[PDB]
Amino acid sequence: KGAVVGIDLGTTNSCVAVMEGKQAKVLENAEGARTTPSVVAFTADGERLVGMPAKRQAVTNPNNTFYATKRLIGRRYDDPEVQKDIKNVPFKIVRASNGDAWVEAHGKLYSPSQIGAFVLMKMKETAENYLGHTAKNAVITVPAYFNDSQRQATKDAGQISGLNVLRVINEPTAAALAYGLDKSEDKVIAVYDLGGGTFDISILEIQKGVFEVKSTNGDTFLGGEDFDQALLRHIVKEFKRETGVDLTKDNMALQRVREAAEKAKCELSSSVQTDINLPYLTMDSGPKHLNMKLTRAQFEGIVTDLIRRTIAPCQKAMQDAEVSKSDIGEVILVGGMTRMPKVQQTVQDLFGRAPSKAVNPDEAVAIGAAIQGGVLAGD
Ligand SMILES: C#CCNc1ncnc2c1ncn2[C@H]1O[C@H](COP(=O)(O)OP(=O)(O)O)[C@@H](O)[C@H]1O
Ligand SMILES: [Mg+2]
Repeated sequence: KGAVVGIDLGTTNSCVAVMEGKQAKVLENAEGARTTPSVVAFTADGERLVGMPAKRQAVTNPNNTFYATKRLIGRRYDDPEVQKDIKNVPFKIVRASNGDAWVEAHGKLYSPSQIGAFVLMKMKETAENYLGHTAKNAVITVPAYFNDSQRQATKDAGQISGLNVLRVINEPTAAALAYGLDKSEDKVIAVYDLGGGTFDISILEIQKGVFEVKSTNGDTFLGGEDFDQALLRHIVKEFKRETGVDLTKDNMALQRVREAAEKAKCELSSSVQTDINLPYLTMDSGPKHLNMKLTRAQFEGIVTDLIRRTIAPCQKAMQDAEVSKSDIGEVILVGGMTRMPKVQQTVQDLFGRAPSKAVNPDEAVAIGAAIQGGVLAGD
């Protein structure tokens, strides 16, 4: 019947694709972007913002901007992960009536499934533009370590947006599907997944097309957003030095700096030097214009410990898989952050092999979701 959309409901960003003919097609939203920030915010008047609009005010509206709620979905408030999330995020996380971990803004409570549903709502609108009719059936990916309550709460997010979630599949298997590993006779796979919010490493074994997850590790609090924050703190400090003006108390300026830091980071994936240029950042004797040259080497030095924190979970995951570098047939990169050359060289060093880059790492999981969806559609 109707095509089945595949949605990567991501910690930081989300992506939707659908089978068109013999290949999956990634769909772009109304803003022209092929991914959508998994961000939901409520302004002082109570209007709701989703995606890029919410992201663009995250720093000036920290109390009422929900982000990385995938860290809460399907979790009890007393889960140590939730308590760790409370220490790391500024919006209010609260204990629901059933002891579940919920969020709160302006006196109103929301479950993480409701926040996810708002994101999925947007994913659905994006898909329906392309399809020309209502999207009924959905395949949504989840991390391999998600337990039953976390899978169920992701399905319920889908239902809230009107989607019949025909199946939930693990993100590293979805990515492997995007790479055609579905027909592998005997092959061990490493899936290195550095997203905007979280880091995952998974060791998969494929035998006659059967996927087994042999080990899982990572750091739920290591993502590209931390690379951006570390570049922000370095910018704030160099500014306080050259000008004597301290930006930390200036959320309007910090929002500009966070935007600049993420832009600069991404340019350095492709060139060795980039310019941070923020005219009239502060009007402190007169205006002060921020203008810094940032090199790849400097940025690599600023984020060194962040990249290195991916090494020990990977070695741990090979130990738990009773696998060695030699036994790993292929390493696949997932997440935007793996676009960074130093990250790719760190992956190379870990697994003794050039990682595969054949599939856009931002989009591989959504693509695999769509492939699974086409299978379910019989096509
Ligand atoms: C070549 C080149 C330049 N291209 C890039 N260079 C560095 N970073 C990039 C990036 N294009 C996206 N990014 C992102 O990586 C994180 C989100 O990735 P993500 O997988 O979608 O997040 P989630 O899975 O958690 O939802 C986020 O920091 C953002 O900079
Ligand atoms: Mg990712």
